[PDB]
Amino acid sequence: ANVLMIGFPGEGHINPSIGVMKELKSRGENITYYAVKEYKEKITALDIEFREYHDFRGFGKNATGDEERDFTEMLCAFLKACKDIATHIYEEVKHESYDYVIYDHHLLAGKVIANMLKLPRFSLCTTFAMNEEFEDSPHYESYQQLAETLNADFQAEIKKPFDVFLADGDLTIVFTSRGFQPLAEQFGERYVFVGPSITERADFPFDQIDNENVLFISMGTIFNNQKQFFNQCLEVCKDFDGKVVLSIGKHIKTSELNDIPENFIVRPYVPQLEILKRASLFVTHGGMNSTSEGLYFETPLVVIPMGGDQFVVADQVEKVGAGKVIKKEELSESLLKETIQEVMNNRSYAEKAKEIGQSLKAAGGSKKAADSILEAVKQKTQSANA
Amino acid sequence: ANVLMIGFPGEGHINPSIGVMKELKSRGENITYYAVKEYKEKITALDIEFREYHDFRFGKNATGDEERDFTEMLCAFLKACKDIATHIYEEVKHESYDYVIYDHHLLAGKVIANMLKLPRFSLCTTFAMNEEFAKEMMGAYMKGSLEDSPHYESYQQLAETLNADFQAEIKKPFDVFLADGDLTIVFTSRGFQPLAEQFGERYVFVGPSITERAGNNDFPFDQIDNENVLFISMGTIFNNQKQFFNQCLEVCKDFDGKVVLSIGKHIKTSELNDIPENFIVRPYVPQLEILKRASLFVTHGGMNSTSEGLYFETPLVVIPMGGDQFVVADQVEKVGAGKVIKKEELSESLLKETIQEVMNNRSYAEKAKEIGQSLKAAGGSKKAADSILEAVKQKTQSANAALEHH
Ligand SMILES: O=c1ccn([C@@H]2O[C@H](COP(=O)(O)OP(=O)(O)O)[C@@H](O)[C@H]2O)c(=O)[nH]1
Ligand SMILES: O=c1ccn([C@@H]2O[C@H](COP(=O)(O)OP(=O)(O)O)[C@@H](O)[C@H]2O)c(=O)[nH]1
Repeated sequence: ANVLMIGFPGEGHINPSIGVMKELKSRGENITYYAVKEYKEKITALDIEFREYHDFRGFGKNATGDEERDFTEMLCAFLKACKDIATHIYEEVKHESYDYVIYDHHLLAGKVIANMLKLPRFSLCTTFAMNEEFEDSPHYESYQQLAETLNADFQAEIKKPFDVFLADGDLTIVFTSRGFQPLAEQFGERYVFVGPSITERADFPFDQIDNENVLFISMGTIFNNQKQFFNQCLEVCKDFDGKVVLSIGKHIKTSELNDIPENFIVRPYVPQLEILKRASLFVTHGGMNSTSEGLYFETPLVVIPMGGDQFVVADQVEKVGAGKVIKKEELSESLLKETIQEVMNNRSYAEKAKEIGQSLKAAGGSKKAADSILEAVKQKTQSANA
Repeated sequence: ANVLMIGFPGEGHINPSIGVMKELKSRGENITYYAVKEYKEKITALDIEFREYHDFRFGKNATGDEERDFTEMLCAFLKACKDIATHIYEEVKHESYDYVIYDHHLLAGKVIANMLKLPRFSLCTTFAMNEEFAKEMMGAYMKGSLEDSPHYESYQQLAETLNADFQAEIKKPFDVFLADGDLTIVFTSRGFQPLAEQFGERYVFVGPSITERAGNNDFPFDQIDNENVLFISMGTIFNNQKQFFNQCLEVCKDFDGKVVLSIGKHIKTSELNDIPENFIVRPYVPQLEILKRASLFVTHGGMNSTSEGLYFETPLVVIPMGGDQFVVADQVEKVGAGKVIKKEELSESLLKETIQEVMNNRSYAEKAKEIGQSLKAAGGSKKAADSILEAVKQKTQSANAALEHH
């Protein structure tokens, strides 16, 4: 069948989609993937057609997490971006032949396009599953009028501001297991909890970490403007008996940091899945992808949440006993060292990380995702005839 | 397409806009240009429609010794932002515009844009300013705490009103004087810009905007055309400088060539000391035509004057008086294109010695040519129109496509 995929502008959204697109292609699907130019190479590597839409970020990069955020302003930028992307894509696809639509769950545009084409549609949810459980500013005026335009014309059914990034499809594919999800039992059969979507991705000196203990540190791809934290890591981990792989993001130069201790390997970006296979501990911001990848590879965590859903993922890691949280406000050299030591020392963390990892692996990954979608498309094509 | 342009009340804001408007008109844009009456004739000579707003200026006949308060300036601009947007919306509300262009330092241009819900582009006639840059400029004009500022509560009340009633979207004091559009056209090169790497692609660095201006032949060019020419100007604001003009008359009376001295529109040449026989003294000159012909420029370090002199590869002596002149003076000294005199060290002897050091000097001449090439290389008025027109294309195509879907 002919599939229209619309992604979200972030590496945490694109990465899990790759395994699903790979699986669908192998099972006969012919895929057109819309995304921002930044992530083009990740899609062209599957030999899938890439098409561009305008990158409405600019924020989504070089964040401290200390920034002034107007929820309602952010919502306006999102809703304006939705209208623009839906208008752009529909104009290109309106006379093309697609059997169904896949889209990133946080890009309302994808649901709008599926409504415009009147096709079956499937959302890919890279956060926890979210329902209602989980706005009177200088930008509030536009918000309400954007939402009205989208509701009237683009069948967006935006009731609450929370609806704006919770665009459920016919199924919502969730890249966790019911074993990790907060309030898992509130989510019905249309939430397919497949756990992590893990496959080979698009240099790293692996010979330097072969037969070394590995401690991995990364604040992900957005909240990585963390010079003070990276300098604290250097003092905390210099006596680690092994190698410390530190990902510092694509903005801070290594030379802007204090002198790098001889046991560190510092890079802007690392093959994170390959590092985690070798890692005995992961110091993470609690991004859902980084957290779920770490637990998938049975790595205990120290979570330093910066923003968005990281606070709810940090809370969940601590609740199930697979790691320990340090709030950014409580970060010191001493507490960071004591916390790293505790999570490596206390075998409880590694055992719980293994248990969650088994649950995440048992959920079936990109294969279960692609199988559920195809089965749902077979069933609509069948119940149609009936 | 139909363009609404909203200018800032100062010659340094109007002048670079001239080249952009000419480029857009010559690609068949129809432009309406709001400004103060003072600049009418610069705008009407483009054969675009000039329209008035009230001159709320403070911004003329200054010495640079006047103490100014940041919070006070905020409140001046917020009050005038409210008056200008009210007046302009009343006049344009029945008209059909495709997009807005406005001076980066006029919040009213952004207010009018989101009030017509149109795409918008800001023209930045200073260096590009991010929060860090904006805080050092604001810092110069703050004595104590925000709380204890006479105008603080007044700033908060104006800002509430402008958000509630003028969809002004002010979040930090900087929103009032740094009103980024969909793009921000900056009239400098990344080469001359401090912290250039910190500005993303929505900042379009076009260098200077240089074209023939209205009143361009008013001057006796025949008298300077084949002579060594020394040009002196303290710009259009910080030109209340009788004592400095007197020092120039003395210091340059032996100059082997012509001295063109612009004294501004407030001090009568009759109030100065005797004018030497090699001087042409005028309240205002066609400054681009003078710099074409100048061997040296003694400037206050205004962004436009400095960037216009460097464009024509003129080495500089810079005597910064206020505002962004200290940071443009530091940039001139950093690129080796001129020498700075601090106003506190200004003497007849130090003025003579500095002019003598820069005149004919290979080092300043080579460094002035090198930065002038950085400035000319950024693409000017033409690159400014290309970038704006591209953005209007996509926003128009998007709007009209959405209409067709409806
Ligand atoms: O050096 C790096 C840093 C990050 N990532 C990947 O980037 C994604 C980050 O997503 P996450 O949800 O953890 O956080 P975000 O960057 O969205 O905050 C994950 O798939 C990581 O494996 C990686 O491959 N290499
Ligand atoms: O006799 C004069 C004096 C000034 N200007 C123009 O006025 C502007 C002054 O701007 P600047 O940013 O240099 O200084 P300000 O006057 O804003 O301090 C520049 O475009 C000059 O070319 C001019 O044409 N003739």
